[PDB]
Amino acid sequence: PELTVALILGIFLGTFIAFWVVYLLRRLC
Amino acid sequence: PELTVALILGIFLGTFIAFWVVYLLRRLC
Ligand SMILES: CCCCCCCC/C=C/CCCCCCCC(=O)OC[C@@H](O)CO
Repeated sequence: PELTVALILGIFLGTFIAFWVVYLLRRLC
Repeated sequence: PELTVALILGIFLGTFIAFWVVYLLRRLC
């Protein structure tokens, strides 16, 4: 199903972006 | 369009799961 793979890809991206943002906070700020 | 919403929904859901993983790994480890 296309709606499920779209959600799973978002969940993976959302989890990565959250850790990526904190990484930017520790290194840039 | 429904795929974009499902993607964005997963992204914001992923940001919650990231802090949920840190919570469980603090308890587990
Ligand atoms: C087409 C239907 C698709 C259904 C998909 C359902 C996915 C359900 C998602 C489950 C993940 C729930 C994550 C829930 C995360 C809640 C926030 C949390 O745990 O914060 C931790 C802090 O309080 C620690 O101090």
